[PDB]
Amino acid sequence: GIGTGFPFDPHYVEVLGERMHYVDVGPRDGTPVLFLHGNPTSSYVWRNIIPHVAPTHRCIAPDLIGMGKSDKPDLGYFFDDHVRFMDAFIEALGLEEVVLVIHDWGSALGFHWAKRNPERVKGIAFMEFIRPIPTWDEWPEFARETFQAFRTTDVGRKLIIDQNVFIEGTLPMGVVRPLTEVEMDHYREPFLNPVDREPLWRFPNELPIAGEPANIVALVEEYMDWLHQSPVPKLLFWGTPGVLIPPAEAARLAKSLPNCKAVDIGPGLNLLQEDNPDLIGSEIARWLSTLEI
Ligand SMILES: [Cl-]
Repeated sequence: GIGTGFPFDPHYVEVLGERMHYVDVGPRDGTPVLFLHGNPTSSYVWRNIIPHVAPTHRCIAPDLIGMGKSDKPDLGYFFDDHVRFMDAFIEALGLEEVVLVIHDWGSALGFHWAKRNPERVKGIAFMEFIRPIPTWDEWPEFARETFQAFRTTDVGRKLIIDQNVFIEGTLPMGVVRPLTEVEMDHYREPFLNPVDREPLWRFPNELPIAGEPANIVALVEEYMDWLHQSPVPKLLFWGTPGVLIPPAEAARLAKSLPNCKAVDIGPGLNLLQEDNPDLIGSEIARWLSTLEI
């Protein structure tokens, strides 16, 4: 079925004194497509979408600082930490104009960068992105208790850091189809050492849920407003029931956002890339052929 291997040559770039691993494939002459993963994934999540796009466009898929095959310094791994490291990563590869393909926390990165560099973003494909969740009722009920547990300095760290629940439990619960043992091992590899699991816990404590953290809420609201006011070509993927984006919200945004094409990928939760990579890749490639890049 959905291939579990990772047939990509490892690329490394030094960013603020640390090395960041990244996938780099495709032609070098045009505009490149930058793939940003989230929590608790790596560039491995893009492994079955990239081969659809590589024939025609450059694919760049970094592992976030502290995750995947990137270096893992002793940082707090707040959202701002990733913002600094991703700005410096984009400048280290001398990328001028890019097309964004962003998911989960990568979306919060991508969108934020796009707000600060409007002339440099030729297109944004996004899925299960970070939006402001006004109350806990807008969070899916089946996960509502668990993320509330995750957002505590005592119980949450025992779950995510000591017992590694975000990798062993939450991650498969974010995919409709079952993850194979090879896939689980690939996702487990960067966090075999518990001390390296700080990012797995800080991200859910950065989620803009119920107005906290206030700075993250403001930051996210700002680029959501910028998105509602930008003419950038937009491609939005959504699934049922979803996690961050329920179908109702996706439908709303499909009309409220300028130049927005929506694509229903079928059953999905949060890692839509794992439930229907074929459709996402084919749609991204066809969408890319319609841009002026
Ligand atoms: Cl999270």
